[PDB]
Amino acid sequence: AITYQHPDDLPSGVDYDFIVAGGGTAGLVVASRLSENSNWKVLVIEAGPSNKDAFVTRVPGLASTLGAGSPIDWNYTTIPQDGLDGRSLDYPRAKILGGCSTHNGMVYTRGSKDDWNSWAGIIGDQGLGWDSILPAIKKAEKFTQDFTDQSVKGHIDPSVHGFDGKLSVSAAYSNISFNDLLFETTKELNAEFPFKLDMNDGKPIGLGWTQYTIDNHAERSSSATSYLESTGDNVHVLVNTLVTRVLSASGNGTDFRKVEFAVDANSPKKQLEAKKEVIVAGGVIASPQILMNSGIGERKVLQAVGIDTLIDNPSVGKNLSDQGATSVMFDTTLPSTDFDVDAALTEWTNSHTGPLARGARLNHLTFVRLPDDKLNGQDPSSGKNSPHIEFQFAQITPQVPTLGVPKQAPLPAANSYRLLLQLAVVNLYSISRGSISLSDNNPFTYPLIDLNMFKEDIDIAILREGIRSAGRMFSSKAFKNSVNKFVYPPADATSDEDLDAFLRSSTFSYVHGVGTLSMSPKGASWGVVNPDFKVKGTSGLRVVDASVIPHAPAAHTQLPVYAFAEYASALIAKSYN
Ligand SMILES: *Cc1cc2c(cc1C)N[C@]1(O)C(=O)NC(=O)N=C1N2C[C@H](O)[C@H](O)[C@H](O)COP(=O)(O)OP(=O)(O)OC[C@H]1O[C@@H](n2cnc3c(N)ncnc32)[C@H](O)[C@@H]1O
Ligand SMILES: *[C@@H]1O[C@H](CO)[C@@H](O[C@@H]2O[C@H](CO)[C@@H](O)[C@H](O)[C@H]2NC(C)=O)[C@H](O)[C@H]1NC(C)=O
Ligand SMILES: *[C@@H]1O[C@H](CO)[C@@H](O)[C@H](O)[C@H]1NC(C)=O
Repeated sequence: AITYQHPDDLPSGVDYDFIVAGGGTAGLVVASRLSENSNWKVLVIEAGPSNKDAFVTRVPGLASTLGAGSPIDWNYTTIPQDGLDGRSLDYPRAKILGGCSTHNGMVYTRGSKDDWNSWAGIIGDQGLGWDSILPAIKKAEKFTQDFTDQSVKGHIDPSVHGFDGKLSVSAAYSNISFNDLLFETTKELNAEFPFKLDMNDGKPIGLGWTQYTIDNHAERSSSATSYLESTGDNVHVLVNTLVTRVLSASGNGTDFRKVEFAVDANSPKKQLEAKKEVIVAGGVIASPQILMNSGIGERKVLQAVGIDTLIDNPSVGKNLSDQGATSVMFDTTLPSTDFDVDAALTEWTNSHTGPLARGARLNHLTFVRLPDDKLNGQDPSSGKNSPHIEFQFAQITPQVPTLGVPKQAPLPAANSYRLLLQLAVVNLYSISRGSISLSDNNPFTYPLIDLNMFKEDIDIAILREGIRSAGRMFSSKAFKNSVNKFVYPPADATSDEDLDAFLRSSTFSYVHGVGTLSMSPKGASWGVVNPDFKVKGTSGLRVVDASVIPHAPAAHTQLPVYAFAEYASALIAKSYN
C-alpha cells in the first residue's frame, strides 16, 4: 500500500472501486483482501496516523501503556452509568492505522463453538457456524515460534492452528513459579479449573496458556502489519482524515457509494465516489456515528440534532454488547513481575528479548463455567461449552496499580499485603445492552456512549460469583501461604451486598464491544445489516467490523472481528466474480 498523510497528497484521476472508512482491525482485512484483485483500486480513510514509526505500538509489553489517556487513544468516555454509582467509564479505543489491533493486549481467543453457532443461528448463515468457520480461521492464522524459539509443547494444540496465514500468533512465556502453582491447582480443583491445552479448540473452559498476536520477531502483529504491509500499490491509505458521512451517489437515492471526509472541523469537506461500494469499518463506536450523521438511524434521535432521516432504522447504535470486568487483588508472597521498564525497553530494542517481548506479565487465562445454581437468572452464555467468567491474570507487584482500578475505587490497605496478585475477573456474557447516540450533528463531536452497566441483576451477580470463584482458585492447596487473602475487595467484604458495593466502584469496561449495527436476517424486524454485510435499505454500502457481530463472545474480540472481516471479504469479492 501507499500511505498519504493528507488528502491533497492523493493522486489525481484515480477512481476507487472500494472505499473503506476506518483503517482498523476489520478495515485493513477488507482493504487488503479486496486488493488481491490487481484490477481493483482501494482507498482506506483512517482518522489516526500511520502505525509506521508508532514505536511504542510495536513493543508487546508496552501495550498496557496505550489505553485511556494515551497519545493514540480516542479518549471516549461514557455517559454517567447509573448502575455504577453514576461513574463515567473510559472506553479506550485506538485512533491509528490498524485500530484496536495496534493498541490491544494481543490476546488471541476465538470464543467457544457455541458463540459461533449462536451467531450462525441468529444471522441464519451456517457459514459462520463453528464447523464452517474454523477452517477459515486456521487459514487466516500464522502460528509461529516466538523469537527465542521457546518450546510451546503442552501449551497449545498445533492441531487447531494454521501456520501459513496472515495474522501471527505466538505463545512466549516467562518461567515463574506461578505457572506451576496454577497447573497444580488444576489437579486439585479439576472440576472447576481443569487444565485446557488449547482454549482455541472451541471449548475454552479451564486454565490455558495465553496466545498472542505477536510475531516471530517479538513485535506486535496488527492488521496493519499482517494484512496491509504486503499489499501492492492498488491500496491507497489516507491517514489523519475523518470520514464524516456516507452520501447517496444519485442524490435522492439510498445508493451510499459516496464518502465525505475532512482533516478537522475547520477544514473543507471533500468527497469521493466508490465505483462499487463503501465499506464502513469504524468499529463499534464510530460506525453507528457515521451512519447516524449520514441520515441512517432512529428518526427522532436524528431529528432532535438537526439531521434529515434518509433511512429510519431504530436499531442503529443499539444493542451494544460488551463485558463488565473488575480487578481483584490478593496478598501474595510470590516474586513480583515488575522490572525496570526503561532497562527492559533497551533490552527489547537491543535484542528483542526480555519481558517486553511478551504479551503479558503473567502467562495464562482461566475460563470458568458457573453451575446453574450460581446463576441468578437465566443462563446468559451461548451454551454448555461456554464460560461465564474469565480470569486474566495481570501481574504481581508490591505497588498498588492504577491500571484496572477506577478513579475513586478504594485501595487495599498498605499493611494488608506484601505483594499484590492482580487479575481481572470478566463477566463475558453481560446481558445489559448499551447504545451509541449523538450529542449533535458534528462528526467531530464524540458520540454518547452508554454501556447500560448492571441494568440487569444477573450481570453484577455473575461478577460476584466470579470473584468467589477466584477465591476458590487461590485457596487451593498449591497456593497455600503463597497467595493469601483478598485485599481488593477487602477480605471482610463477603456478602452479596458488600461485593455489590465494591463492584459498583470497581467495575470497568473490557472494551470488547460488538452489536451496534447488528447483523440480522434479511426481513428481520430489527438490526442494521443483512448477512451479506449490506446496510438494510441501501445499495453500495456495507459495514464490516465489530458493530455487526450480534453479541459479545466468551472471548476477547479481535479474532472474531478478523474472522468476520475475512468472511465479508470473501463474499464481497465473490459478488463481483
Ligand atoms: C483498545 C483495546 C482493545 C482490546 C484490548 C485492549 C485495548 C485497550 N485487548 C483485547 O482484549 C486483546 O487483548 N485481544 C482482543 O482480542 N481484543 C482486545 N481488544 C478489543 C479488540 O482490539 C477490538 O474489539 C477489535 O480490534 C475491534 O476492531 P474493529 O471493529 O475493526 O474496530 P477498530 O480496530 O477500532 O477500527 C476502527 C478504525 O476506525 C477508525 N475511525 C473511527 N472513526 C473514523 C472515521 N469517522 N473516519 C475514519 N476513521 C475512523 C479508527 O481510528 C480505527 O482505526
Ligand atoms: C436488539 O437485538 C434483539 C435481538 O437479539 C432484537 O430483539 C427482537 O426485537 C424484534 C422487534 O421488536 C422482535 O420481533 C424479536 O422477537 C426480538 N428478538 C429477540 C431474539 O429478542 C431487538 O429488536 C434489538 N433492538 C434494537 C433496538 O435493535
Ligand atoms: C487523548 O489524550 C491524550 C492525553 O492527554 C492526548 O495525548 C491525545 O492526543 C488524546 N487523543 C485525542 C484524539 O485527542
